[PDB]
Amino acid sequence: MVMNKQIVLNNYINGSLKQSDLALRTSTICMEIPDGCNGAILVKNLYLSVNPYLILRMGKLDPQFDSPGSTIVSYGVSKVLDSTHPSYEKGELIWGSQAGWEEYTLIQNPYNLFKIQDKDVPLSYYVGILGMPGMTAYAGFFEICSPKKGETVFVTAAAGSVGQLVGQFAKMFGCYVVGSAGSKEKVDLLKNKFGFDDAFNYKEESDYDTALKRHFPEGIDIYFDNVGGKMLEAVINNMRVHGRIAVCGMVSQYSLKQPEGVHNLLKLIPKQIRMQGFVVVDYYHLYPKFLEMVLPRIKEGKVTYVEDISEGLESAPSALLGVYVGRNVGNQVVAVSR
Amino acid sequence: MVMNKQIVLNNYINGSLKQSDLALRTSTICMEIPDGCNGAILVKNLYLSVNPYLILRMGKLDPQFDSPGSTIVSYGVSKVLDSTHPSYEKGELIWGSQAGWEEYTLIQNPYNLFKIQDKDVPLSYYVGILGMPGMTAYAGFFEICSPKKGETVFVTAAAGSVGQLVGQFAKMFGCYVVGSAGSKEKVDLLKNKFGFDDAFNYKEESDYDTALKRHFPEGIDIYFDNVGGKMLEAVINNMRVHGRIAVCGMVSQYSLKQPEGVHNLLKLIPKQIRMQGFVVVDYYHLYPKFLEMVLPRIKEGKVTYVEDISEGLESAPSALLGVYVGRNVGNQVVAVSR
Repeated sequence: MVMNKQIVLNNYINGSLKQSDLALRTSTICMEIPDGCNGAILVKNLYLSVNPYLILRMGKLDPQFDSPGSTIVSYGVSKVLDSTHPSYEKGELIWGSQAGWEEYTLIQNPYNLFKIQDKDVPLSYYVGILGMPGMTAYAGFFEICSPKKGETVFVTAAAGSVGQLVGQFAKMFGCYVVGSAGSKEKVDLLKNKFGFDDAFNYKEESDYDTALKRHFPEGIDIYFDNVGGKMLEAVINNMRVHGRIAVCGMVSQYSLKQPEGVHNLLKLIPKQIRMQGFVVVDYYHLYPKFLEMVLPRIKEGKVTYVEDISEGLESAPSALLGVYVGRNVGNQVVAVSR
Repeated sequence: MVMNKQIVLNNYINGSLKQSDLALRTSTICMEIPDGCNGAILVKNLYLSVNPYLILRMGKLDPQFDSPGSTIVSYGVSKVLDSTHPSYEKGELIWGSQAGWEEYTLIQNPYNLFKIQDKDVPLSYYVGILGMPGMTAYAGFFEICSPKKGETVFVTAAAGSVGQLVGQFAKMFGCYVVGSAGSKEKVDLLKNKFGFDDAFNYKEESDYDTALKRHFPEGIDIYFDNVGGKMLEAVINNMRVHGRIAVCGMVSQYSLKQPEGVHNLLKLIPKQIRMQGFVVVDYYHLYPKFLEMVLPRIKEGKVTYVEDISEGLESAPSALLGVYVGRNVGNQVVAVSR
């Protein structure tokens, strides 16, 4: 009864991303739920997330796998238009992992949806800090890395949707932190905006190992991995005993086949390194204690966050190549309406 | 006052082990402790352990590092001859990580020594099951891997000093287990002697990935890593979600420089793999609950174990190349006296 513009994929992304791999279509959708369909909500999407984890969802690996004609689904903000789930009614705002890259989405069995409880916060922050990215940074740091007071912490891609929060949580926790991003603009931004104890550009130093003792003569305890590759090789060579590595992303391998090899895995034994891959969805029962912790540190100016707004559905393809090659800054968020 | 024959190293072992790297010397030692030396024991060694972890101690890496003229020290059985530590007196037997590759060792500050409590068990088993190897297999399985009832378990080098126990503990725990060794004799031995649900030879199959779904069509949950290398690459490709990898050794890299690379580290995120390196010394406060668990399962024939005795101090160099190239079977133990 109303037209719905979807954004679909066109092939598994092994490497060399092309904008032709995203087919923008126009479909129909009824503005209310069909008969015999209880426990479902029809929503109008608003803001969608564009974080590196979606490129991993296109891997062509074994479960939860996204990838070509199927419609793209990820996190987003959506207004309930009609509902057969008594937890929701018209006009209510929510955010969850069931938002399609479309104007109107029919969610047939919502599970991890969280109520907006809107207050005065910008609505895009339930896609950034108050959504999956902030929940990812929180879960990856305190739950995985078991941080102790006054330990060395290091964050890759600290300009991304997750890293800019890992460093802020870690210094406010009470730890030495260093960040790494891929542009002069980001480095001093990461230095001036977030209070990072230090930062640098990883392609300025053509030798990762030399640059990591330049900032960590005492070794490193905690590593939040968003890049992987041979940067992960350099970290292991500098880890203190009983160090821990929370692996959230491996962006260096999204670009090309035959990913870079890691050869110093032997070091995991003599310095007893714990390395754990993780995804945010397994740590959603801790979102309450996450939010009430972030609640005060917002309006006192204690923490901050920034985005890269790209209004409209059509752009999303151009905004996805922005995070794929690293041209984006902060959090890539696309607006479909309002 | 009595001659003491030491065995020392000659160079860091990056690769290509040569027996010339072990210099057999003859030194002197007083048969009693010198004056002004409280809290020390002088011991006569008996049986020494020769497990793959000692080759790692020769790495040339950063702490606890063994390596060339310095005398080799590892686990062993020793009789207290004289003592200034009131916890020990003459004639008492113990075992710990402070046994030198010599006939008589002067231990100046014993810490992790454990009393023999001898009973009737063979004295070599406080170097095998009742010593570091059994404590390593126990700590690496139940503490690191958090095994649940009826999960898929896989053990590399299941003929080694540790793997032959990991599989026995795991099936008696209540789990499906598969082993991997490097000789026809070992495979059927591993099959007939230990009740392994299956086993194979890793160099019989010239493609590790193909052989691992041949035995695990359901995936793998737990991997006890004693080899590393590209066998670890194949395991990660077959791990179930939330799988865990306890890394005890990486023997494939002891042989050659430029160790084999692991490229599928990306898989750690979508299936949430926990990989942890570990050493036994950090889990010695659980040796009591280890021993009282093994206590019954010994003389009922429920568990077994085998060695590769090589009597005398002089051999130890020839016995060390046996585990370096894999020619040994079971547990390599050298006897220096009795």
